[PDB]
Amino acid sequence: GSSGSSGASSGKPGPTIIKVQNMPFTVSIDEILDFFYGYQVIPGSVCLKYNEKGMPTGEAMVAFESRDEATAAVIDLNDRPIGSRKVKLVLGSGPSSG
Repeated sequence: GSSGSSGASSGKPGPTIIKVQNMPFTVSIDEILDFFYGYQVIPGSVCLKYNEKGMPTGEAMVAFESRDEATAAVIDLNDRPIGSRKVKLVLGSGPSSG
């Protein structure tokens, strides 16, 4: 398929990092914080990714102190209609559990 070039990527311990995709340009830091409402989201975690130019690529990353919380939030917020489009949440570590 799409031949993607890579260099070096290895997993690491720590909290549970979640990956958010399928997000419209309207999405903002405020909206994201409110989207994960109820769950304890680590400060400074919310990392928004932008293109080479600087514009929003509709992607964001978050971290969680507890794996149970991350999984629960993802499942409870999995396929949530954000703004005008649905967002996709995926767990970082796995599927292999250490």
